[PDB]
Amino acid sequence: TPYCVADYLLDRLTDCGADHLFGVPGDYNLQFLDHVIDSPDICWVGCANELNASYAADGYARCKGFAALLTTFGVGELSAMNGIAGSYAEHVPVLHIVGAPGTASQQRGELLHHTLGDGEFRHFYHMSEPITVAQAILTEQNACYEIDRVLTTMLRERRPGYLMLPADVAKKAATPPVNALTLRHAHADSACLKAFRDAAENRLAMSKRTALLADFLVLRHGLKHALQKWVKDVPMAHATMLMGKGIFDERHVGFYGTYSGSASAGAVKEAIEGADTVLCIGTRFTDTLTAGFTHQLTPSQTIEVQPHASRVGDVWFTGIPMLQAIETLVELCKQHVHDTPVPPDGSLTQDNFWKTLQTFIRPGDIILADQGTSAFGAIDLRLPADVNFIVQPLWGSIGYTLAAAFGAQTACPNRRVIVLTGDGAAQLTIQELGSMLRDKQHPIILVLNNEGYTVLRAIHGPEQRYNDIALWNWTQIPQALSLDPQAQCWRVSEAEQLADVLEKVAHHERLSLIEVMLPKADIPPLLGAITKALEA
Amino acid sequence: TPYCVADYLLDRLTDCGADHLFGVPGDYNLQFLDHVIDSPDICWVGCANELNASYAADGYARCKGFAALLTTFGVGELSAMNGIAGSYAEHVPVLHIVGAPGTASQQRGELLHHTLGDGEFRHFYHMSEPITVAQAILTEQNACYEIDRVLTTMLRERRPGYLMLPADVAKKAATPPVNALTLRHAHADSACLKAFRDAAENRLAMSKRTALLADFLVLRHGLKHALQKWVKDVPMAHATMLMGKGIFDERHVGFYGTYSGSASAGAVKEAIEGADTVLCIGTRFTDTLTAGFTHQLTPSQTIEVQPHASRVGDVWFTGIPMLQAIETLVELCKQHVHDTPVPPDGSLTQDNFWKTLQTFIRPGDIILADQGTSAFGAIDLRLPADVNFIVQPLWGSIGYTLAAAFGAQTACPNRRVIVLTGDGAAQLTIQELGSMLRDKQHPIILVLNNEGYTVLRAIHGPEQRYNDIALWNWTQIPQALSLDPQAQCWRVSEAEQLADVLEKVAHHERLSLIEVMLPKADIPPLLGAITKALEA
Ligand SMILES: Cc1ncc(C[n+]2csc(CCOP(=O)(O)OP(=O)(O)O)c2C)c(N)n1
Ligand SMILES: Cc1ncc(C[n+]2csc(CCOP(=O)(O)OP(=O)(O)O)c2C)c(N)n1
Ligand SMILES: O=C(O)C(=O)Cc1c[nH]c2ccccc12
Ligand SMILES: O=C(O)C(=O)Cc1c[nH]c2ccccc12
Ligand SMILES: [Mg+2]
Ligand SMILES: [Mg+2]
Repeated sequence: TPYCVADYLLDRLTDCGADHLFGVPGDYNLQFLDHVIDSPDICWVGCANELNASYAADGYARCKGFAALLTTFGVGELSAMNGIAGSYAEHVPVLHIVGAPGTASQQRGELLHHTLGDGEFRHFYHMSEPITVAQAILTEQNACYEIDRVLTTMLRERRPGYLMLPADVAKKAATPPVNALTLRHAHADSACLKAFRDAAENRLAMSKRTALLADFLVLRHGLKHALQKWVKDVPMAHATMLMGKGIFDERHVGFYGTYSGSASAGAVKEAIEGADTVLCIGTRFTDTLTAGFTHQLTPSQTIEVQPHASRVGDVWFTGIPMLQAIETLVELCKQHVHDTPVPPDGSLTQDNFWKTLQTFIRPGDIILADQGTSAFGAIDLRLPADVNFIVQPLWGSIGYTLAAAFGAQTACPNRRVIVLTGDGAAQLTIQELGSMLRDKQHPIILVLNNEGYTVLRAIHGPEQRYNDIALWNWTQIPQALSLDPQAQCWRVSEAEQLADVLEKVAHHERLSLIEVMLPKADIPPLLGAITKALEA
Repeated sequence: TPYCVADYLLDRLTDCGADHLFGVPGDYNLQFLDHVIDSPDICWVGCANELNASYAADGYARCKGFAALLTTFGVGELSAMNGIAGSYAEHVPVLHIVGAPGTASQQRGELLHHTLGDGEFRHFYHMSEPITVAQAILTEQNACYEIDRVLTTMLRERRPGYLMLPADVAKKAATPPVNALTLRHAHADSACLKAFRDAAENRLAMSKRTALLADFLVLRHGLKHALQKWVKDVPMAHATMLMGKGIFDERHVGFYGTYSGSASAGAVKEAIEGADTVLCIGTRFTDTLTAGFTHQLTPSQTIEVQPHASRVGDVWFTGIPMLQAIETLVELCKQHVHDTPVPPDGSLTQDNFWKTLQTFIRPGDIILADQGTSAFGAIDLRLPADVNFIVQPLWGSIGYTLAAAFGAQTACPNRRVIVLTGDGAAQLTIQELGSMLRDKQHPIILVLNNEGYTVLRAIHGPEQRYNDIALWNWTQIPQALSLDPQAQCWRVSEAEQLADVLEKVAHHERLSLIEVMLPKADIPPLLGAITKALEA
């Protein structure tokens, strides 16, 4: 077992922050998996299918800052395509390792299984190009620096990368590196940074009331602490949108609720849109986040900070790291921001469900909500400190959270994980619940059983049968997907019953599945505003 | 409800032979679905996820000759990518309809859900190019002739196509066509056909013993009856490989078993490889079908017929439709081939399981077997007449069989469907069993419970943990995935119990799930040869 390319990749992978590798084995990657098994630093996590594995890697990376997925050539990697695309869309650094047939077999154009039967072995590599920031076909002549290049780009951009690893290349001799892979964040040219500072210094100097709006890019680039410390040292009205929920302790002074354009609470609209200067840090104004692009923020009103560039008014300042821009604005806020913000039921409904959940969440919780009434209602939760709130409203692939929850719980075995998934969404990835049980995880899984696609019903055709789903027996799924599930399941239709059940499962001694019975047409306030925006 | 592009596409869909549309709804395709519901010729079949829907469409198309899949932009289509790729690899005409945001939204580059957040709306269209024979983005200016062009190419090549249908385009006015879309077989240039005929006649005229080897391209191009009548009117030794199993009644004189290269039975090797002239009709010598490319057939020994070209010896004759080449060979064979063939246990093992299943299969069965010991053991079944045998050994995506069975049963509600899936494979697509139960299907599902991936164990690392799977409670899955399942499940560990249970379920009164307990290391004969070939 001499040190080889397979070991080098695992060594670099652990340097980047991944301690687990998710995926599904295949004959093209079994020999690589031996090194995964033998490594003391990386733990193999076999998944029930590749799509769920890619979702789990995404959720893992939202907890540890990095993740890796292993699939087999062809059938495996294409199954994971939707997961990698979601990671690219929402800036999640997931490494996709594809175990591939040996280079000799590829060069001969053999009619191998998991190919299109044409002797071409690069179709799927090229198909992955639009959803990765970097990719490589590893060869005996390039392996170690292509591994380092792809991973470094992933770290810089916080987006997926792709490595094709032929079985023969994986065994090629390598040398253990003396230096661990690190990025060492870059610095702007001092004249460019000064130009941004001077324009920002001027703009803040004439600001009467300043507000701060931060979102998911600060989460991806490890700037959560900086934004939290920013608002302590300089108290001002601040919010996030749905994607960036969890950046701020929502109990803190100056927070009035999540910003969702015209669907925001009145206090939030006045806090953010009513300020004459709004600092937008890592924001992307998507249709869902803005309730149909109904946000009212003008270029003159805003200073915007993006990963490699920042904007003051109509002028863009490129080549400025987002951390350096933030550090620059903090200084300036200290110098120019003065203000002090001066701040149960019977039958289950959306309204009393989220109110009941509000009393249940605690600091340290990991909360995942799927597209549907789950995410659109969870936006109204007031998150306490140290909450990781995982939602995917830009890509918006239902089924993500259940599988992502398995990844997040794997990343954080000592934290309480709350899974809010609709009944429709959970069907898409249900087999990963078996993975949860096999690994003895204890998440609190709340299935919003409104018997179908309620969000689709509210958009169009409420009585149309294509908005119906097969009706599952949710509380019996754990006993079907495990020979001995240590799980406790309830079906609840009353709020007091839900509150009592939430008390029982508070300390997550066992996996809990709560089937929440909700009306077919019952709607959270944000989605009602969203549906109203879609008319004309 | 004026006739529009949505109605035109559905009308063309029925012309091609599809009575159902599989998929998963999304906001970008809800208005199109209204026309599917309202259509008297197309039945909407909602699936549990897009990957399964694409597998079901594939299995449907293998029964009706054509199928259609509907997904939503981005999250839907990328989930189905592995299914469409398998359809391309194995030449299955599945039409992928992608409901997309309106053209106005696309041209402004809006930050819409199900995008990468860059305003680009053609990423996924291009990513689908390598796995389709034709694709189009439908516009107001091209819709109806682009629909007809894509479908015609799909019919010509028997391979998937792709249509992007913006919601606004779907509502554009159209006119019902007077004439149904038809292919109208092409004809070879008569001099080109004559040249092939002269070369084939010379070769066959000095053939002492002639044999016929046919495979899956005969199935896809609707030539199963022609091949059957061929060997009836002209008795000779004949076989198929694994992909094309089901072309011939295997009880008939001249059939000695499936051909698998050096893994073939001794009589099969002598019947096919022992002939001085072998007619290879629609054959692709993949690694699995030939047990590691160990087939012994020389160019001078063979005459080969492919969809658009045929070969005699070392000379290729291009531009000849495969139907015309076969008709030429049939005439020549009637003249020049001077031939006449003239011909329970205790504990469950692979050996007695397949012998027990042999006594159970009947004419008219649809049999599906997944990659693993299932497909590799089913190759030894002696199929009676009128059996549709569905296997995917070129693409080889596990999980395909369970979902494709749902599609095949949908296509043929009056036929008995037998599903042979491993425990590993069924985990990948288990939620489609819920679709089976919702639609009151009565397949016979045999789950080969060997507690892990034994095919991978045979290949490499028998005791390695990556070859293990989560252990499910298979007989309890139907009652978890349906509120009132019409099903009966059994668990069997002895050959007599299996035969007894197969006795009970004979007439598919209800959905049957038989959990077959088999040893971890037990291997069917074909897979033993394959692993031996791997040692190279
Ligand atoms: C992979 C994928 N397929 C399809 C969709 C389209 N879609 C978005 S929301 C939704 C329905 C949500 O259903 P459910 O999870 O039951 O939520 P709720 O009823 O609370 O709205 C669908 C089908 C999607 N987002 N992702
Ligand atoms: C989508 C996909 N992922 C992974 C593989 C790799 N693969 C091929 S066969 C196999 C194991 C088959 O397991 P099972 O279905 O239990 O069959 P067995 O050999 O145990 O009967 C695997 C993982 C594949 N073919 N397709
Ligand atoms: O992991 C993979 O590559 C597989 O799908 C396993 C497999 C399915 N069919 C085969 C034929 C020969 C070798 C491996 C496989
Ligand atoms: O079916 C679809 O298109 C969906 O993905 C549902 C959905 C999730 N988030 C949304 C935001 C606006 C409109 C639809 C959706
Ligand atoms: Mg629902
Ligand atoms: Mg198995």
